Amino acid sequence: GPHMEQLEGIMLSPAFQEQMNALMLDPRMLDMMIDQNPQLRNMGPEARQMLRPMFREMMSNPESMRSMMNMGRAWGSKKILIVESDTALSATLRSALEGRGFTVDETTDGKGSVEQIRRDRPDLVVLAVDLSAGQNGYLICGKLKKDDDLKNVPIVIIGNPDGFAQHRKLKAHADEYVAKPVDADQLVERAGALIGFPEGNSMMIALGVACAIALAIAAVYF
Amino acid sequence: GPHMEQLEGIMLSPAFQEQMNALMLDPRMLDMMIDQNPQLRNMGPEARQMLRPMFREMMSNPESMRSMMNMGRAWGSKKILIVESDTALSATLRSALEGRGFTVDETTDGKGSVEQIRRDRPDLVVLAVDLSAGQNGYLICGKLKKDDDLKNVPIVIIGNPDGFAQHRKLKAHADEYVAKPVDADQLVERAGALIGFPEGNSMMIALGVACAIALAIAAVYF
Repeated sequence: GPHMEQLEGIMLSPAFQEQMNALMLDPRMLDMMIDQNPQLRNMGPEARQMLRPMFREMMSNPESMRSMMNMGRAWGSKKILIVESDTALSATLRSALEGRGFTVDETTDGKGSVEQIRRDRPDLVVLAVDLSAGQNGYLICGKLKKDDDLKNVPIVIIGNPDGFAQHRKLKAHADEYVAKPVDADQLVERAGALIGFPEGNSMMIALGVACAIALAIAAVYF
Repeated sequence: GPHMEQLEGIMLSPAFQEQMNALMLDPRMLDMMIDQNPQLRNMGPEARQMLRPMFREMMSNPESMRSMMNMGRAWGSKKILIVESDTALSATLRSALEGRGFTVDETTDGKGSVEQIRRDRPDLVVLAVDLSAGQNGYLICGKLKKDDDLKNVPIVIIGNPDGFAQHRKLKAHADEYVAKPVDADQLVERAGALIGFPEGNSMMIALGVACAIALAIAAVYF
């Protein structure tokens, strides 16, 4: 899933260690951030005094940070469904999205796509205009945007741009439009704009769990 | 500095809240992550029982996460010095780097750039081959890579690629070479590969502070 190697690199880089050293050298900074949180502001002076020792221990072995980054990577996986009858293009787009950290499913079957989306509930749909067996990405897109359960699912249409402007003005329109021939990396960036990029989503979950842990300990012990 | 707007978007997104809901629904997963950390494994059942309540409180108002992300943004700035005599090019590259979140300084004075780097200790140097007053980026790069204090400062040379191959084989070589005319955006990503991207660095600091806080509280109370 998410590609955290560079982020793991940062955690071990000299610069990260020096920057955290600097940030915690004057405790006014951290005391202020701590005191912004009503639930943490009663943290006593003994605990604040252990902030620098605990960071030093943390950097000699940052299992705490690595533990939570791993949790986030595991739950920060977002899923993209590609509805595209051009198998070769669908496979190329899947590997690029997978190469960015996304989980990707694929289907040739325009007619079954709407109910498949309902069943599997992907985080984003890449939907080609020109599909097999007389199905059409514009038609499929109109069905999804008319459905109250599925209308908030982001759809990126890929296809001949001839019809984009007119389809965009419809009340049931796609969330984005990407012209064919599609350059996979551009598509990757558009998916990351609509939903998260996997590494940022993983760090957000890692931080959320770390905060929840600190708040739960505080709640019981202050 | 760092541009957190997408990251702040994620934290307020419905998907992030649902993913966090799912993650804490079965506490086996969270218990395992907690128990990986010797300093946290003795967290009592009362505190573990407050994990979902505190998370719910977190999502009603995520001041904890916001205050840590803001701390990280404030200390996640990394500084790039551009040594380039072409003022128009230096300005364009600076604004592209600043647009991605880096702090950027500029100079046309190659003669004094070595000592300026020593004084200011930037995290990365963009160094043009062709400079004014008979200075040369290859020569400057050789001075820096022979200096024990500054030889670990990453240098991205920009210029005529004619001399890249030969300079690369020298013992005092640059860390990266980018041909002129420079595509600013790819220069940006080369800087992000050598040092962090600012948003990832900021999230790393935010997670580090969160973990240090949780570990210090735990150290004092269990």
